[PDB]
Amino acid sequence: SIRVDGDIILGGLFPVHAKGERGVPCGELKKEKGIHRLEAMLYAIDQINKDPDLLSNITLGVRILDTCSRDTYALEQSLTFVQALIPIFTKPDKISGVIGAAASSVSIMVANILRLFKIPQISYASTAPELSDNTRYDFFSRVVPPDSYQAQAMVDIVTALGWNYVSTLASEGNYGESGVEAFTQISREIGGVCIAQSQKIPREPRPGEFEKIIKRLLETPNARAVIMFANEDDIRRILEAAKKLNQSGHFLWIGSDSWGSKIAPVYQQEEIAEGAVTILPKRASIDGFDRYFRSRTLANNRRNVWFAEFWEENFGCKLGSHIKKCTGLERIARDSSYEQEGKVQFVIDAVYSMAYALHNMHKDLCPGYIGLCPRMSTIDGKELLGYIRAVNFNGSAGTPVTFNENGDAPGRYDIFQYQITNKSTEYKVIGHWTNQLHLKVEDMQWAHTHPASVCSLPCKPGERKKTVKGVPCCWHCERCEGYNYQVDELSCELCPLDQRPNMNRTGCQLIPIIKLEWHSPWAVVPVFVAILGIIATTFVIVTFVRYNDTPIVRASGRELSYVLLTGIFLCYSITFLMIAAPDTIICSFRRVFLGLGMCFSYAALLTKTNRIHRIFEKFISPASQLVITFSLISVQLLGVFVWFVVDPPHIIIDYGEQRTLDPEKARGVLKCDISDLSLICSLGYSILLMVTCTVYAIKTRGVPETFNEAKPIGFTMYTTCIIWLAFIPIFFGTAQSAEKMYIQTTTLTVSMSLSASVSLGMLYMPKVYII
Amino acid sequence: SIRVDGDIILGGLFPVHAKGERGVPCGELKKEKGIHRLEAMLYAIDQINKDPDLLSNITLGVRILDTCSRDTYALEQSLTFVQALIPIFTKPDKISGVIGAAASSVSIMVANILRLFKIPQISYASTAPELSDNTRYDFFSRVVPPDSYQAQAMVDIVTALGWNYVSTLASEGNYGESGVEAFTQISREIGGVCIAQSQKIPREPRPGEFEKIIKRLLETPNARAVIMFANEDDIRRILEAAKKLNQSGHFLWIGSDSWGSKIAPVYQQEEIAEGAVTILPKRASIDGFDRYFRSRTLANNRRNVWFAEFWEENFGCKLGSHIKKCTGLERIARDSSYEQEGKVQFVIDAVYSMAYALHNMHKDLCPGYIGLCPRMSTIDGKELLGYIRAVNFNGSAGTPVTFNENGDAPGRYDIFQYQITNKSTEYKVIGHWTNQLHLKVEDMQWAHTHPASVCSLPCKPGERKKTVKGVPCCWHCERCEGYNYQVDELSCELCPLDQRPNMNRTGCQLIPIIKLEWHSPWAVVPVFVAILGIIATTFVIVTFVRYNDTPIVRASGRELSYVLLTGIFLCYSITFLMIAAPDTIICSFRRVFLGLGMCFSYAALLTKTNRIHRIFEKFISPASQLVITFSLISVQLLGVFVWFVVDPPHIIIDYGEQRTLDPEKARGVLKCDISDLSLICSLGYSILLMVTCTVYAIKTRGVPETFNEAKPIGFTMYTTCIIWLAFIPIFFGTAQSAEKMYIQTTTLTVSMSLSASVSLGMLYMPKVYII
Repeated sequence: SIRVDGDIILGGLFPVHAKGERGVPCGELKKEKGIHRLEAMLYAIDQINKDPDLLSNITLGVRILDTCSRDTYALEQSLTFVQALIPIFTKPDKISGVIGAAASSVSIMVANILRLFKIPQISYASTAPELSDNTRYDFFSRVVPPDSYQAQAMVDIVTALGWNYVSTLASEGNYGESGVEAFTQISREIGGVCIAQSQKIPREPRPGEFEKIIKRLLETPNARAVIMFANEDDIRRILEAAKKLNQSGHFLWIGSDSWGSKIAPVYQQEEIAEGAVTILPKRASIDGFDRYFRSRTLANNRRNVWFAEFWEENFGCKLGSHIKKCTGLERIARDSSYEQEGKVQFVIDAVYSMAYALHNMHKDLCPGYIGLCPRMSTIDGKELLGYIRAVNFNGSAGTPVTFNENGDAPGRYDIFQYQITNKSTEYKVIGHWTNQLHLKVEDMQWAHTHPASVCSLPCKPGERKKTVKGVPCCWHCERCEGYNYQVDELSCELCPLDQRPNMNRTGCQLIPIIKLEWHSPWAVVPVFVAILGIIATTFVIVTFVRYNDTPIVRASGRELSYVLLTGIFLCYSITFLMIAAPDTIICSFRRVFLGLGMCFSYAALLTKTNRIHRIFEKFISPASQLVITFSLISVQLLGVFVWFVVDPPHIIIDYGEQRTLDPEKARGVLKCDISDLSLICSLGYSILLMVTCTVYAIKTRGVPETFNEAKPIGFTMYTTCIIWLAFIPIFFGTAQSAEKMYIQTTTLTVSMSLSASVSLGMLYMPKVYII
Repeated sequence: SIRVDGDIILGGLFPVHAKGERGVPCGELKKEKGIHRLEAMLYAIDQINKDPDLLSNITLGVRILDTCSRDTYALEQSLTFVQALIPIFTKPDKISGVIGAAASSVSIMVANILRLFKIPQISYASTAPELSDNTRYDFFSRVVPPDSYQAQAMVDIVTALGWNYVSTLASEGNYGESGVEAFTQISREIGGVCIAQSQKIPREPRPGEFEKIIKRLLETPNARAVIMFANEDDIRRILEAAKKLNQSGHFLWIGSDSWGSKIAPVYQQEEIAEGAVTILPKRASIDGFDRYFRSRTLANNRRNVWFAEFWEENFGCKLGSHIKKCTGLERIARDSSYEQEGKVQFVIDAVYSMAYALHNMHKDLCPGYIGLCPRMSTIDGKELLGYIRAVNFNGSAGTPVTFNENGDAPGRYDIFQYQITNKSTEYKVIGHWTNQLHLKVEDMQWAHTHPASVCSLPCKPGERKKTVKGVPCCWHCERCEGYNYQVDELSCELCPLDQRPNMNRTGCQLIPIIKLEWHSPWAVVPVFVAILGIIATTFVIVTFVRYNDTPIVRASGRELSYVLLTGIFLCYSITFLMIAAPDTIICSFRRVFLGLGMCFSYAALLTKTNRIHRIFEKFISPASQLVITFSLISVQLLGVFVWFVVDPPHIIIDYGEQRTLDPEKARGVLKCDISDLSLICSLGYSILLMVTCTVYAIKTRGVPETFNEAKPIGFTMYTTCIIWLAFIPIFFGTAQSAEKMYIQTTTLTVSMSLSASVSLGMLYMPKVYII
């Protein structure tokens, strides 16, 4: 032990020597982690005791103890610490603070025993995340960052690159499992870092297991980022197996606190090490400690009680091989070489933080007094912890020191990379991590531009993306072709009527509209027939007007021929008017004229038959004109006057009409959708007028002393009966998806024309060449 | 300290003295919990050291220490325990076991320090449930049951009575809160113990808060069981406030480990204490310890180092009031009184269990050797704990001692009750709890038969019970009256057709069936008319058969009167046949006869008119008979031969018919549901036969040299036309919910009868009185 005297004595623990399996500490004196830390703590104390404005007139002393890398051995030392609480007796000293427990195993139960006695310790090389809970180590603190502040950094550098799908290797131990658990715990918080697999390697791998794990990694090829937490030999063996397995250019390694910047894990694996995101703890070097340690001799340091063994093992001298007492008076380079240990910037920080806490304590309790105080003759653990956990200052290497509520210092890492460069090896810094992510993506080279490890490639408008369940990371796209529009990016809902989905990138384009018009394959026949019919009717009217006084006319034509000719003309007017496009007016007049024409014709013939029969068994010319012009015509004139068949133009626009399935093509109609029942009622009224004339022509089939006109009346009525009987089933041939406007319209117009021709051609059109 | 020497030395801790607020233990020496336990441990040790078959040749020694009811003070003693691990030096002794830490606060951190050094302790008066986890007190054990083994008992006695709804009071401390949390944790596991409220009282109640809490308990009146966890004064004040508030006979108190059997919590509250389920720890008394403690003097016990103070405070003597050296040589009853402390049966048990564990250890490691062993010269903590936690033996008062995996002894409680008995007070045992529930419900008296605290009273068939959400304890019942049947206890689904829910306890009773039958208010008219009609027709046929040769007959009747009379008879046959119940056959023949009758009549009249007209402008009698019997009758004979109107009997059973809402009453019909369109077609055919006869009667309205029969033919046809024109809207008066079988049937039968009478009464029925 090193019993330095002081007004405020604070102790320490260091890993000097090693675990002695023989029941006694086996002589090692590692002297890299043991000596370089006692000397650093004593250097820090000597510097603090020589600063006029750090602790003022107060001085410090240190009781240093030696943990032999074991826990149970450290227990007796920890007990020795608390000896002022329980015959030339020596008054024992009261410890106010312990700096030690470098190994994380010693830290745990040393923290237990010290928290049972209210002593705030500040560890320097204990990074296990399990010491970050104020329920079993409430008095613990650490200047070194915990291992759970690195995984978060990884997440950041995972996110800032763009990756959303990674693997997670994990060695068997306390380091790898805790690191991977921390990474998974931070994963769920923000998402977007979906982990595909989670492998697990044993401490002692049985022959032939590495290939199995690597092929397990080859389950999902889309996960090309491996976030490893393993040891040097594990990294080497994984990389060698990957190289042998001929699966290069497929993996993007993500380092940890164990890959660092060493060239040892890849000696022949330089080819299969391209890409590294290894995260290493920020380092530094203390010139003052070097100037102290290199200027010590065997008669300048009696404080240290293990310095003879260090003067022996550093020079081979055994005092009492070579029995050389002095040799390297300067131990810098005379014998062997000097290499300041890495974790020498965290014991000076602990000592300085304790001193700063004590100084802050002295400035508040009893200000205005130099030296020791009646309110400061016994330090309290709770107050000292409160002052420790509120320090902010710049220490060695200009690094701020601060603690959280638990007492965990913030992390400060650097990030490296590994890639070929003109057949060589080089770990350039590609950024750092000090409370945030700092990157140098311009100085990055994945020897591919920028690779990625995203689960699902971005989707494309036209095929709907659905997010899978359990992990919002792998969206599956499914095609929803059909009669439907994409309301939003994903959902493709029903596309409204009159709006037909198209073949463009996205759209619902208007359905083309069709309708029979003047020029058409099924349009020449009725217009040709109708023009020929009006030519014939004009020829007939020319014959009748060129000779009217002639007695051949006096058999008719007094008041009947005018009406009958008007009806025959209106029938051809119907023939021309049915087929025209029913935009606004064409379909309005349709029913009115359709009635009136054949009404004139058939009512005239009916009254002619009735009057010839009655005179055979009031034929005055104006009387006959009155009884013809208003017998059945007035009925339809009143029907037109109060619209029953002629509704206001429906113009039912046929967006649907025949609902064409698989709407790659469809049709729309501009028909005037007056119901077929209107055709039924008009036809029925006309046939009702026809029935009486046909019957009364049947009855007088043979009549003497009568003109030759009486028989053709019957012949025309018979022919019209036949043509209408043939017509009506063709009307009942509608309601077929084939042609709703090509069958019915041609049928009706041809029937009308043929009836007009029969009534004309066979009745009074002949026997005119004579006149 | 008491330094007894032995081969295996095991130490102890006891509550001697009390907490000294002055920074020095204030002299109390309670001597009930301090002295009676050192003497008990030393008695146990002396007995074990005098048993030839417990530890054989090995002997035991004890180092006793004094915790002054504090934790921090106990720390120095605990450190003193471990002194063989760290100038006339004395070799120190190695402790193999610690019995102590009676106070639950000392137990915690003493367990911490001892588990840091692998020493198995066995506590005896520490019941806090927080010491039952093998993650911070892995080396702890206790012979006294934990406080979490009582709540479960309560649950059992809550369940075995039948209660499913209780309140939960909880004092402010470690006892009440832990007990209530344990009760709630056991509550969710099995359910059926739904807790209504959870109150909370402060350590120092502000004036006027007790009434507030008691009225909070009066929120839900259905929760009449109060499971209390409080302190003596809290129980007293709650009961006094309840008494004052005039809310007696409404609460069923449930005690705890703090109500016991004391008469102090209810001095004037005897009236408002009726009912108690107080659970107290099973007790006992040790005669050997009494014989030891009462036989000690001031010169018989130098072992104890606090026995002078006990000889002083137990007798007032101050040595050096009254300066009396000896006084009560026997301290049993000479001065003051003796009362063995309650927790004296749990230190002897701890010592005996440790001794048994050591004995078991000596029987397995190196058997066949008497004394100490080279394999037993250093006890191991893990093995000793394994042997401690596997002991089974009968100790003092015949109580088995055994530990769980944690090291918690099973609980053994007794249960009391408190009720008036002839104006007195008495705590009879009503059962016990030793690993199960044992009750004496026959010896229970709630001074009500057996009360209950169930949330919802049991429901009743007819009104469906629905379980509320969050707690399956308070079922709400809702009435589902209507057209629905209870498939199971709760759900009342749709009751099937033809099956009408009833007013019985539960059922769906068949709907009554109705149909017009022979006797009915709307049935006398048609049968009366029809019988009178057949009487008239018989009179007429008598007239015609009594005189046939008479020339008055020779105007008709050659081949026409027979057919016409047959038709008139069949019309009245229809009149009788329509109203009969259409069970199997009645509706089958209905259409056939309905046709045939009026067919005969009207076809006969039609052929008569046609033949009289034709002879006025082939009247051979057999020729006329042939042209009448087959003119229109053969048509219906072929129609009957190939059934078109007469379908196979439908007999559509009218389960629904008019679907009567609010089915407290309804109707069912047995109608033969031949569609009305069959009536339409029969009527249409008959009218078609009628039309020609009516027209040809119209045409010959006036005919010379013809018999007087020619005009009544026309008159009857006119009257029948009128009656049918009046009839058809009455047919179109159907499809009304009022009367589907009372309107149409009477209408049809009366129309048939009137038509028959008109054709008969006005045509050939007159002009017969002459003949």
